[PDB]
Amino acid sequence: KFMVEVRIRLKKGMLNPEAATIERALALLGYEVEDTDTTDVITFTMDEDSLEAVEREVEDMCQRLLCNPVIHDYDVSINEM
Amino acid sequence: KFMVEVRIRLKKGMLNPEAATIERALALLGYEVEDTDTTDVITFTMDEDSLEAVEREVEDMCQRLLCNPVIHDYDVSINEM
Repeated sequence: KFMVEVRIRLKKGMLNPEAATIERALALLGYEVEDTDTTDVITFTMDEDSLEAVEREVEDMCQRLLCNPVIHDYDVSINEM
Repeated sequence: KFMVEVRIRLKKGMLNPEAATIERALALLGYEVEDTDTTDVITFTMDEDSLEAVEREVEDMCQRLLCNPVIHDYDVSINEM
């Protein structure tokens, strides 16, 4: 019924070990790239009675499982199938 | 009080995207390595009344949060501080 997509990205100012690791590795391989960042996208279908219930529920999953709002900025898009 | 360490590794036969990614990258950089694997270790202190409670609790955390026993083999070591 509902196609959900959650995008998770560390807030500005927050250290990104992977981003820093990739950037340095690239520099060493001879590639000059700046402002390297990483986003994690979780997609998944869900059955519900309404778009409203999916919203409050997905929001719950993000708060207690998918990410740490303290350090992560997240996006949630719900597309009805 | 208790120093806990949880080691998590995919069961034999299970695809390891990272392990496969690292191995191929290395081969390309000129390094011939075989049987590449990865282990995730989570360590953390915890206050308790007993070593027994920590054991049943840590076991719970692994079952519903730290890993997927279906595809992961895990180790749990508890050292009293």
